[PDB]
Amino acid sequence: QFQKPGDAIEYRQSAFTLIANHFGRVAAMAQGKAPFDAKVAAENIALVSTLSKLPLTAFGPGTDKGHGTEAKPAVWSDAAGFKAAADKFAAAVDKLDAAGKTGDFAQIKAAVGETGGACKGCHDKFKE
Amino acid sequence: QFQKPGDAIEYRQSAFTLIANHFGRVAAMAQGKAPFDAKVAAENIALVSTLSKLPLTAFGPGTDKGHGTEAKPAVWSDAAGFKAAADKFAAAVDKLDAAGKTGDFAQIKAAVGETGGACKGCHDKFKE
Ligand code: HEC
Ligand code: HEC
Repeated sequence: QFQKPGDAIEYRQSAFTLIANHFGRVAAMAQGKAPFDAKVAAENIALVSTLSKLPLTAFGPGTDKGHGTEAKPAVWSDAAGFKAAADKFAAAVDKLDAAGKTGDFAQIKAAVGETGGACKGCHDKFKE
Repeated sequence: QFQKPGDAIEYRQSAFTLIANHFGRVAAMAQGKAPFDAKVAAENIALVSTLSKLPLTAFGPGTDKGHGTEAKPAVWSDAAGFKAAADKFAAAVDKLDAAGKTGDFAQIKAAVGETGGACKGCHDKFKE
């Protein structure tokens, strides 16, 4: 779906930006920085879940260069490591999605922690 | 929630990028440039619909300068005009959503044309 490799880069960056913004709204409630509203949390979680399925589809062959990319070469040269990182994130987001549907603060908070750990674990190995 | 103007600008840009990509996938089918797959068209339409509701929430006061923005000052000095352009888009996206639900190629093609017109109409007045 990307005509030029720059397109894949801008797409994945864009998806990550939207994920970070909506995930951050949920995290703010989990951290007690904003009052908890289960409906609003659920809406933001649903968006995170939808968006989470997008960026990791945009690291195809030849999408490694330029356009302000912060993807490390290891994304392509340690593809197994990158896939493990992606799968850990998908598993955490599944739990987050389930938590959003229950409206249980504790379950949401636990899943925010797991999800955030997956963001960081991938970035440590694969993002500048 | 945007902490600084840069955050609003990056968010809206990011959402428009994702919108353009998924909309373009549908458009390619409608224009007779790719085979028609109604399920895939519906999935991309549903994403467009979800996404369409995001960027126009990120043009608050003071988000008019810097950070690579291409928003024209008229976004804020003709707020009613910008809102009219946004509402025209939203109405077109409603029709695109309806078309995704039916799977009707002709209805999808009509809605792609209308939606595209709404992108262009807003850009002509409000985007550098
Ligand atoms: C690997 C499996 C990742 C997971 C899981 C998450 N992110 Fe990440 N992210 C990853 C890479 C390789 C990059 C660089 C993309 C590029 O081509 O430049 C990023 C980038 C981001 C960004 C910056 C986007 C930009 O500046 O344009 C953000 C804000 C971001 N990622 C956030 C983020 C969050 C909140 C995550 C968990 C919910 C997350 N990412 C997971 C790789 C991976
Ligand atoms: C006004 C009501 C708009 C409608 C409807 C659409 N877009 Fe637009 N778009 C608009 C503005 C004011 C801007 C500039 C945003 C900024 O702060 O820079 C944009 C930008 C884009 C972009 C570029 C994004 C980037 O990465 O910088 C794209 C790709 C884009 N818009 C596409 C697009 C499509 C496909 C639309 C219809 C489906 C559409 N936009 C509607 C204003 C408006």
